Amino acid sequence: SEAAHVLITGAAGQIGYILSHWIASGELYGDRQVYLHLLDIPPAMNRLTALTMELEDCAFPHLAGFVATTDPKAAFKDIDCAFLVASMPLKPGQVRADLISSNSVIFKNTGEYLSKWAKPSVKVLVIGNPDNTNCEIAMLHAKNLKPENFSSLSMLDQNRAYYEVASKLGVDVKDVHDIIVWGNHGESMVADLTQATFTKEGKTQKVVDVLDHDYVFDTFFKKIGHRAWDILEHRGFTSAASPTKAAIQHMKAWLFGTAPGEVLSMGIPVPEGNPYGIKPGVVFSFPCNVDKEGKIHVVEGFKVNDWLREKLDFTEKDLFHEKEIALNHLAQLE
Amino acid sequence: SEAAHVLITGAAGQIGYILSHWIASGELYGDRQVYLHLLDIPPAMNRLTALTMELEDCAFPHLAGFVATTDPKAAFKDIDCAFLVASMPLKPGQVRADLISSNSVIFKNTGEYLSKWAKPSVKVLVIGNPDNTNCEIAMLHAKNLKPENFSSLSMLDQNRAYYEVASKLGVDVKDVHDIIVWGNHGESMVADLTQATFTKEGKTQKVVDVLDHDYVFDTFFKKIGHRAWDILEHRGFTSAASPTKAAIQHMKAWLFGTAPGEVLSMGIPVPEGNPYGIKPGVVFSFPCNVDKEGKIHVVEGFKVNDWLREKLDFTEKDLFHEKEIALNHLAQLEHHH
Repeated sequence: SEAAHVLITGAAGQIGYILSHWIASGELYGDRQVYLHLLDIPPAMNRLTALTMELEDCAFPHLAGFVATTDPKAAFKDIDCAFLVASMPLKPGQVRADLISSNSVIFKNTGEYLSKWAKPSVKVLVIGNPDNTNCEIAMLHAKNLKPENFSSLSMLDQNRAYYEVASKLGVDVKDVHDIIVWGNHGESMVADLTQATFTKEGKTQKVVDVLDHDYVFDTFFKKIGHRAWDILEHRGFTSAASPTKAAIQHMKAWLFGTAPGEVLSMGIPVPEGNPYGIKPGVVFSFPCNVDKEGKIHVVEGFKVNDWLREKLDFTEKDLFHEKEIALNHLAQLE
Repeated sequence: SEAAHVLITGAAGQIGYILSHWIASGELYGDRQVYLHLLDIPPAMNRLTALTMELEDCAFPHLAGFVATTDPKAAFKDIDCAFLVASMPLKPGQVRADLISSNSVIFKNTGEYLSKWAKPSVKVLVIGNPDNTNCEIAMLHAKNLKPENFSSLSMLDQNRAYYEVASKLGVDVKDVHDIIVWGNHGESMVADLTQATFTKEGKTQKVVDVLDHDYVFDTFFKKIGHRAWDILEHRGFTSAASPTKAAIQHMKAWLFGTAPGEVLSMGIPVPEGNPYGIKPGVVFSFPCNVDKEGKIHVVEGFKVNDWLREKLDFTEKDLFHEKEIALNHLAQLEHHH
């Protein structure tokens, strides 16, 4: 088999460091070799060199080679998949509208690089914040690609929710089922427990029937909402290993398909005729599975109660608003 | 199966951070669950809490549980294997003798903790430097354990050597064979290419019959000998992902066996019957394989030419000297009490 070419942007950063090694260890593509494309910006070149030296020093049998560069063409040329980790951070005194705007330029350019140089089959996983909107913008500016080529990462939030709920219930994570993260990141993200069940002492029950209302519809979302901050406070730096784990998990599912019964939250271009009443035109986290051909599908059969309907409508509205901010910013530049 | 209990010392550091996640992901023990004992010192506990929050946030199916602690009993109780990453760093102005000395105390204490609380079957992989001597000291002070419970990590150096030689020859690492790292770490380490073969375009040859003498017996060791320093130069911090990869690799081989034809350099208590003329009484890197029962064996049949004999003898002498320094330091402290 020919090596799979895998792009990681922001490669010199903490996520890039772990992600590149984990992929080079064989965990993503199985027996197939990987050829890493490692992109970062000019001031990061020494850290990038250091990364390459440690990759070399692992003598990884799955590593066919690597590009380590500041050059977009070399980074994007003939790639099979991409982890778009890099993004513009919020600068002091800026608000979310600024974050969306500054990143819209980056992701327009990235969409252009993808279309121009990547394989038409490239699977692009958008991680850098604001991910849903960055993904929409890249897709809109990738002329020779299609919606199937794009998704955004919501699995970190899903995994956080599963551990929180399992710990609250005093059961194993494997014994909790059908927790879903819908919509956007940020304030409007829907951490949905209304489908969720758990097993214990031979009984399967709904989480919402056992846990306190005050926990489910207040305390729980605050915990999920402040988790990253809490880690930053303790660590001195933002999360790295846990988003990396989720990123590989998402991409591996996207490459080979999901397991029987598995439901993975994934941000995708909204499918026309999805069963949950979401309007096409944004990238929206849905409960998904992936078939053996590597195609993502929204999982059918979940229920939308009044609470969930309102939450879904609110995050939908939020996504269309972010998109309008991004596109208006780009249009003003034109 | 009951979960395997795995100790990582210095767990809040970068190695512990990556190692804990890699192990929790299922890479070490396969389908079996793991329970992580994560030991560090009080000032590091907030960083350790951050680590455990990230472990939680991975929702790892293989992770049965964990304890983050500063307490030796909680850390060592009933463990199945240990990654001894923590060590005392070199202080400004110190020389290697002082590094050996400061660590002798730590590793005496650690050997005592292992003997007191770990399972009799515990596999202890010593990583923190100076690792061969730290390993010998821990073993000497682990009264209820045996030489078979202890080894030290030389696979980072082996992996460096494979990549360097493969790149020099313009082949893949899989097409190079029988590179060995013998003896101690530090200046006396023996990066041996005299056994090595490589296959290129269906032709198999000895590496030393193709590469220049100047490369093999000068340039090559200079690159391998200074590599750690060069990554610190570029990274601003010591290596982390690469020793972690080597550590998992060593422990996984030690637990479940090596593959056909596979030869892994491993620091082990010198076996009395070894075929390479090394004296018992230190921990020495040898070319090893591991059987399906998890027993390490020195690989027989390698050749010791005059060059290699001299290198082996020098690193042997070096190891006995480090041991003397460590035991003397401990003795002087006891005397002072």
